[PDB]
Amino acid sequence: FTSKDTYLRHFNPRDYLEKYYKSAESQILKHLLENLFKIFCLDGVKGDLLIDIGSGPTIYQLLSACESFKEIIVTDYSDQNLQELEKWLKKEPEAFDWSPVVTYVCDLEGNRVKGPEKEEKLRQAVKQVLKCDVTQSQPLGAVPLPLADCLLSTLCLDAACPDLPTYRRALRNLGSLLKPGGFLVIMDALKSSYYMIGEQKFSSLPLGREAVEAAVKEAGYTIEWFEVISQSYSSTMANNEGLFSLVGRKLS
Ligand SMILES: Nc1ncnc2c1ncn2[C@@H]1O[C@H](CSCC[C@H](N)C(=O)O)[C@@H](O)[C@H]1O
Ligand SMILES: C[n+]1cccc(C(N)=O)c1
Repeated sequence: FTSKDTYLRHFNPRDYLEKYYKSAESQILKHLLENLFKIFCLDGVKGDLLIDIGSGPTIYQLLSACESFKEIIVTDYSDQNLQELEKWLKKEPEAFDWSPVVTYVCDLEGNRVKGPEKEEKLRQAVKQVLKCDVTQSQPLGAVPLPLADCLLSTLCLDAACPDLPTYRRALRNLGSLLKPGGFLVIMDALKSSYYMIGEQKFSSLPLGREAVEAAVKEAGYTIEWFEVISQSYSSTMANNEGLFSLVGRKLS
């Protein structure tokens, strides 16, 4: 199973963005964006602080979220990935072009702003960029942070967790960052055992709906929403059966 080490040496953040975020990849990103819209815009989910866990080099998962949460902390294990994110934050020439994705979100949200203004609201929202390891009982390190109103994690936990016990423990580690009554939002692959960035292979925990749901409940959360798309990534990308999106509340 892919080690943390392999992420630092061999996960190329720009290639990942080229592979997935420029087909099945399109159809899945469309669906994830519509779920995020639903969760952050239509549903309750609101607050002062959202912490995004395993952000990678991506910002798509934060586009509707910056409308509901004053402040966003982005986090990942790989500093190389956070640096790729930071290129976008700082509006650098070589930064990835999220404009097609941003426009789609603006569309979903009733065209009340244009892309530029939406991007400026996300850049304004992101307050800290920090290191994170979900396998650590203190995932963000030795210094305390304020407790979050929401924890967001997209396509991270299956890749971070080599087995079911570690998966449960990661949910409890992350819970320590969340205030009681805080929301846990997870989107991840279903029954996937690997994914690809070009020729480089990464492991995935092949988890099913029942296993995900039982694990989230055991870790001390209620499930408010669980939704499945049974769309696999392209044949050279992953062997997932589909993707899930769950919303949970930490117990009070
Ligand atoms: N132990 C760990 N703790 C936190 N993040 C980890 C981790 N192991 C791997 N990761 C990170 O998990 C991410 C998976 S790629 C997911 C990126 C993004 N959230 C998206 O939705 O596309 C990578 O950025 C990788 O560095
Ligand atoms: C980061 N990522 C992207 C696509 C699929 C997977 C997976 N866990 O199968 C992970």
